[PDB]
Amino acid sequence: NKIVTTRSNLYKKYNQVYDRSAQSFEHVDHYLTAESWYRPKYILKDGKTWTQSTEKDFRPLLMTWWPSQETQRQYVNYMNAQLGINKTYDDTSNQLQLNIAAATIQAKIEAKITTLKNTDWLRQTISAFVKTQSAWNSDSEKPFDDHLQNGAVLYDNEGKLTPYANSNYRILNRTPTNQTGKKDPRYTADNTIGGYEFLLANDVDNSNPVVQAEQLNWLHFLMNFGNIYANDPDANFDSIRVDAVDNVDADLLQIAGDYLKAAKGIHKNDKAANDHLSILEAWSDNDTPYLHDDGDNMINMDNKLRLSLLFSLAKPLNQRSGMNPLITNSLVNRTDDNAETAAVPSYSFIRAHDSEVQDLIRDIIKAEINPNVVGYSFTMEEIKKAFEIYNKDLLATEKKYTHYNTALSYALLLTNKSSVPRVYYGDMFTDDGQYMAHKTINYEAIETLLKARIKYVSGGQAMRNQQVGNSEIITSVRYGKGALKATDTGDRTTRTSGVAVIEGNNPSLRLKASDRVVVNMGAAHKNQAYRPLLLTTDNGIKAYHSDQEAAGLVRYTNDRGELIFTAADIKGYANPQVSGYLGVWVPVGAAADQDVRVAASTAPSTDGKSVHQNAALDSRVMFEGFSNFQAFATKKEEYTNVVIAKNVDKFAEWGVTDFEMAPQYVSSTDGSFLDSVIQNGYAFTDRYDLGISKPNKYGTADDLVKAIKALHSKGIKVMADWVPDQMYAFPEKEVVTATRVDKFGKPVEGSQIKSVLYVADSKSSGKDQQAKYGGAFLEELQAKYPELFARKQISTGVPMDPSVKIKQWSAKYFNGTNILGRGAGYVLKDQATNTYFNI
Ligand SMILES: NC(=O)c1ccccc1NC(=O)c1cc2cc([N+](=O)[O-])ccc2s1
Ligand SMILES: [Ca+2]
Repeated sequence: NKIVTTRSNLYKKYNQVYDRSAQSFEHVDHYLTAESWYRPKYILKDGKTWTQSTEKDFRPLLMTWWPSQETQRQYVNYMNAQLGINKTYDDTSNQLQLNIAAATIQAKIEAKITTLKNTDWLRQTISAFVKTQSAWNSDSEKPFDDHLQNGAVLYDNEGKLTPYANSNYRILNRTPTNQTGKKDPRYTADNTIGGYEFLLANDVDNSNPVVQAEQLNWLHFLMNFGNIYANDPDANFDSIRVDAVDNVDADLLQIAGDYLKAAKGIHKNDKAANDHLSILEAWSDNDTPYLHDDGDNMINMDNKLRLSLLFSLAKPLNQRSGMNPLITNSLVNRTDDNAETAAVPSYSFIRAHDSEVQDLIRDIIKAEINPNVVGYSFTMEEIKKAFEIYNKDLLATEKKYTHYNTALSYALLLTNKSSVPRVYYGDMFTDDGQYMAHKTINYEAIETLLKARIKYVSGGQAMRNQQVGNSEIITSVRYGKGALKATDTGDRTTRTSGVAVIEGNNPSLRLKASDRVVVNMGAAHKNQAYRPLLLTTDNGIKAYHSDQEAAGLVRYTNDRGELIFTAADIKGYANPQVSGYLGVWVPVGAAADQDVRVAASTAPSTDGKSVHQNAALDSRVMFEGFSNFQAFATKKEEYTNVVIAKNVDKFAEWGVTDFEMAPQYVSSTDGSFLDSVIQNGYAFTDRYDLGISKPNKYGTADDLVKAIKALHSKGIKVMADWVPDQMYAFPEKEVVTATRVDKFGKPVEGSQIKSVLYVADSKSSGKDQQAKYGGAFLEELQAKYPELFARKQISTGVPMDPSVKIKQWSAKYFNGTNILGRGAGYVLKDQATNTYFNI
């Protein structure tokens, strides 16, 4: 427990600690660290004159004390090299010699403190020395593992030396697959446990009922952000994206779903459901059947269709698969999709802010810049270096790193039945640079598809796979509004709606002279003029924005309703936009204002599901409205949210019904991960700081409020990114009992970190937005919706615990943290007793 200095400093009556007070030491939970400073009784002012300590005369403990005589020697050699004392001390040095060396070092340290009138240089120098000792750096945290940040440490549930960090929970890996602690026997598509607990930074223990209640509190805050912050009911987020589903306790999915039902009534009818359409980012193939059984309170991605698009269209030519998966490899087999309501709702995409963007930057970095890059922990310089290669590759016909056939992918996504398409910002605008400043070469094609989707895309779907010539094509037909089956004759609006997409994925595609591609348009489209919407050209894609813009290319269906194409129409191409073939055709003569979308019904839902993949849901479009690699704004007019408010008419014109905004939390700046480098909003210290204490990357809190209001002014719903997995860069240190683990929480054998003291950054200020809003709504929520707090959650068997409000985050609310490079012995012991110092 408890004086420190004795037979290692021959100055001890002057250098010993001022008093036996805690305020004399820079401690962490009354423990001492290698970097701790303290107030001695006297300071050898200017290295000359012993003076009494001036209450603000703190000095490094390593100036006067050392854990071992080996460490004293290392310190002496290091500080000699730092202070211009050309004299090292070798393995045989005696204690007397080291003490006199340390006294000389102290004298010249105090001389330099007076000379520079600052002690910063000495903070830096002592830190740098400390990081040379294997017990105080990564060497004792090794071996590294496939954790994204090389390793993690799990806080012990019962630590006698740190009882304030104890917990009865920290139940790990309770993914949807593994929510009960055993693999769910219902779901067999993913043989694994369907995720893992430790992803990034400080891992929130979402098995803690108090933390669960605080996650509900935060969810309520986001869904009432307008009301709460700006006292404006038109500035609320309408929906959520559930982040990192496979790395958090799946109880949150019930908590969120219950809330959406209790507070917004999404289970009552489709109008309520589609007004708060919320999504998961859940990567396991079990998560979609799990979510369907849970009640379709949210929708997951169609990962199968995403993979089908990626490998059939986007991959390099020699790595490209056959085309038939595009029809059959997706939640919905689109061979003949004639259902009024699909079995399972989903959203579909080809790229996201992370998926197939930062992966490509990593590919580029590992291939031409830094082959040792760890996960996605890029440096800004690596990113800007990789972006020149990336941007040059985007424009090439032969691409080594970037996607082929973007427009073909979007032609399928934006005409497919039975899924909500999600358009990625970085496929219409550049992934880097200022928001909406520079269009991609595919902007025109994608915009044309969005507007044509509003005007033409409705009805049943038919997909066909035809072997022609040396290769293959696929056709995708939508029959038109009101025609679910090919035999439906339709009315006047059916006649002028529907669409045909013809695609190939092989630039060598050549049809035989005798080859015919017979595309059945449906019984509403006999003897009808059709005109192109999109056509592949030698250099790219020609888009047609009107019936007159295509006057000369009209063709006709026969009396059986079939368009027929020959080698004269279809062949392979190879240009920056197409590797294969794209043709999109629409019927001639749709009124300029034709709109085949349908609004959600208010009729009562009766199947026990909240979200239904019907024509009303199919009429929606999701827009992921940000890029990880957006440039930082240079002026207020370039702020993301300001631009969004100014350009909301464009999103209305594209049919965007759901704007998925970037997470709006003020980013941390530690740079320990991609998110902490480009500051997208996923690395944060304050869950409630939505540009309040300082602008986020996208503007001020007021800019956010105005962007939400502008989006609502067009009937567009807005989605908040709910990120309960982790938090970064806490400002206050804490001492925990910790064990080195893999990303599943399994202890690493032979690690010196095994039920030992470790210094984390895991306490928030207590003076931030969390301190203001934390738990502030739990009384309102329990009053309105008592059944939310009556539910016995699956992973824990007990309800949420709102009896405690989290005003300051602390290690007891976290599973653990990524390894911090502080070592296994950062907390100082008395060498004789082998006991940790506690003041
Ligand atoms: N870094 C993240 O955004 C993240 C977030 C939550 C959970 C895991 C994450 N990791 C991934 O992005 C992965 C993609 C895939 C894709 C598949 N699959 O297609 O089957 C399987 C495993 C992974 S992990
Ligand atoms: Ca986690």
